[PDB]
Amino acid sequence: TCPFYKKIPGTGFTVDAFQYGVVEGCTAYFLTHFHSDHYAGLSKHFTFPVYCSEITGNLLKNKLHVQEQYIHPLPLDTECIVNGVKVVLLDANHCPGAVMILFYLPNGTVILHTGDFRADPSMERSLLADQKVHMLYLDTTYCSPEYTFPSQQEVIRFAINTAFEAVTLNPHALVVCGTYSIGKEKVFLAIADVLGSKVGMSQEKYKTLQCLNIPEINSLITTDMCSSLVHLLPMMQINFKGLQSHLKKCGGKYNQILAFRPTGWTHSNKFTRIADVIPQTKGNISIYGIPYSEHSSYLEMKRFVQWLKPQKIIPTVNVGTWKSRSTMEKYFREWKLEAGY
Ligand code: NI
Repeated sequence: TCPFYKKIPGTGFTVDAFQYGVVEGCTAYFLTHFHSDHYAGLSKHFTFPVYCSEITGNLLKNKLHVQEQYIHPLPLDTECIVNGVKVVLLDANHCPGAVMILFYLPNGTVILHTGDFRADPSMERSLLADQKVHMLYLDTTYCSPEYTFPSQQEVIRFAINTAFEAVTLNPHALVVCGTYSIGKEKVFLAIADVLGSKVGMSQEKYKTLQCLNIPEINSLITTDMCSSLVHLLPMMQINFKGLQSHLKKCGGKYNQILAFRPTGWTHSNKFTRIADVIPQTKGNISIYGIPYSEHSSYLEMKRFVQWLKPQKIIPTVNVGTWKSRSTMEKYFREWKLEAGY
């Protein structure tokens, strides 16, 4: 059964609710982004209307084989009418094609559902600037002050400088980057750009990337592993055994691997600056964990919410435990008292 925090009151609508069967009274299913915990349940046999971004709709059709007649792509930043209700899709600053959804209820209530997002001050000048929001369905992934991490720009600066130094010292070094979903494409694209290479990857991952409307993509990626010195592998293979095995397959072209694991937050963030990050090394293999986040830090979340001043907040992440729920409710009240709404 579909939980209450995936239902939009006063509508026929659900958000990211595809794993519950036919939801009673749902006339349109929204999908915020193509991440498996959110799309869980979709396939070529789905026969209800799905509303989403153009990019999410390319992935639905090509990767999950959802039939074209049930995919309803909407442009961003544009007022649209869906089953009698005005909606707008906004960029969520998460993975490619990820949106927030503004719903204008027939009774005058305005609801924002963030999906998954990384809050940014640039959002304070979207179509959100122009009216009041009553209810906020909020991505609370890192809703605690211990969650700190650097900007995405600082993390990419580290990665590009680290890769360029290594390969210039040793032209026979291979760079490998881990992946298990869409998102974080800048990590491997920025490294391949500084090295003058395309990124080599499997047919299945190449297919996924070709659905993303990234400019000049045919210029940046390839399935010819032999022509590339930046390789993508599944995240599960980014360990000493997995990388040793990959190095064997390269036919003595390379004698060293430098590998990156883009994670979210890890506890080494509470002690170390990005500048000071060091790898794990074994022999000719080094592995860097880099804190490239596509979710709001605590401070970014707090700033967004204090700017928006919602009347009610409904968390969509960490909702399974009473300790988590109580923690989050405490911070929401602090924020409200400090800002005065
Ligand atoms: Ni996500």
